Amino acid sequence: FDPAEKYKMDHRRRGIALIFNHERFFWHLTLPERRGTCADRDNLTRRFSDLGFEVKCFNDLKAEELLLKIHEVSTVSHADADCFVCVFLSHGEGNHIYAYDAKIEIQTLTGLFKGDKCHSLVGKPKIFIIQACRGYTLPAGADFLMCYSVAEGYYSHRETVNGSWYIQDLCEMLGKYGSSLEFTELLTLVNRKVSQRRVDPSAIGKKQVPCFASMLTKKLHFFPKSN
Amino acid sequence: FDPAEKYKMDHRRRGIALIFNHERFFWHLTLPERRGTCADRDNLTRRFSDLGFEVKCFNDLKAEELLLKIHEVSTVSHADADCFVCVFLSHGEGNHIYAYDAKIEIQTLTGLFKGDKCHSLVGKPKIFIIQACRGLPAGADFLMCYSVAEGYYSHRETVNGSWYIQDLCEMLGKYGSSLEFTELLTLVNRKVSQRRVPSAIGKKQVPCFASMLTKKLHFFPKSN
Repeated sequence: FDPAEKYKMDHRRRGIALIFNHERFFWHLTLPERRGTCADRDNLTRRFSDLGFEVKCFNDLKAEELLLKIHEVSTVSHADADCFVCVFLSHGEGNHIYAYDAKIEIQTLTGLFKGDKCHSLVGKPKIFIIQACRGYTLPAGADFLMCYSVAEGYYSHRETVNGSWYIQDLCEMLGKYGSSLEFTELLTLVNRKVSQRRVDPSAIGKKQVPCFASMLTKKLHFFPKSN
Repeated sequence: FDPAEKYKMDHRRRGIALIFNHERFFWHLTLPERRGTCADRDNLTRRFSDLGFEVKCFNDLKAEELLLKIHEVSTVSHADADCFVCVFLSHGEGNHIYAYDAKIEIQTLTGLFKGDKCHSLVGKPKIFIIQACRGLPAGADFLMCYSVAEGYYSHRETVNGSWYIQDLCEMLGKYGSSLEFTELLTLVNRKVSQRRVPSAIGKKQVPCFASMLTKKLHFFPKSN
């Protein structure tokens, strides 16, 4: 038995990074919100591409080719891939319908990738990064890693023109440390950075604390892919 | 900014490790269950004591003096301590009342140690290890470790204890004083999920931990 066992990350491809933007049922689209969202998406696209991932982005605005894209990752073979990432982006304060729709969408997404339904990821890291939204975040399975921008209590800073604290901080760590540090050590750095930030704003003293929940059974590294 | 930053674990004392046994409302104390429970309690007492902790055990059978012991950790100062550990032990299948009671108890225990209520643990690791039972919000520097998942599958108690507790304690004993604590928990995920039972029972158990820690955590031998 080996305390330093890590996932085999020597497949032909890194795998897919699905970036899912939750937009339907949102209509307060102020400019900070719209500009922050695309920034977060762009920032994540670059960081994950640089880690070898094949990035696919889509949103839920059109309720017909969403299922397409959905079904479409459902049936994709991951035989030749190291792992799978899914990022769920949403806007900070939403109405109850927008928030309730997120919960169903996350429950659906995670359900698709359970060992029970995706044999080609059995034994491989299934990583979900969830930007939670305020108006059922209980998902799992072996080798899942669930990252949350904020824990169930809590306070999250609003979107800005440059994106959200959690996404910016995550991407900063990915770019600087992604290809070298163990992934959960990296997410721990993200806990610290985010929770250290602060808001003329009108609620001070407040902190956003991110959380990650690991059912991983080995260490996880994203060393540069090939030799 | 330092990728290797770790919690300062150089206080006078390691801190308290509270071992809480959820017993009330359980029916059907079979011998496996009763012997498993004390084994898990003994196993954890030795492992935590060896890591410097001041171990306190109690249960909910009685305790009018439960609140005593409760209030009593509530008001203890942890100024001279590195951290705080609470382990919540329960029996593997229980009735709905027993299970519902475990939820309230866990909500209450965790509630007590929030930065909002325990100033002397602010910025220190607050670690809850929960053996979940069948019929989650914490705070900065909380680490919640779960014998199982959500609802799922968990192996029943044996004479020697539960798989999760045995495997935890084995890792603690061998690696507790050297490895980063979430690395150790990851090893526990593997060990438990690799075990196999038989009747209707062909699956796994997969444990989970959820971290709001902001730094690496080690339990190196405290230098006396």
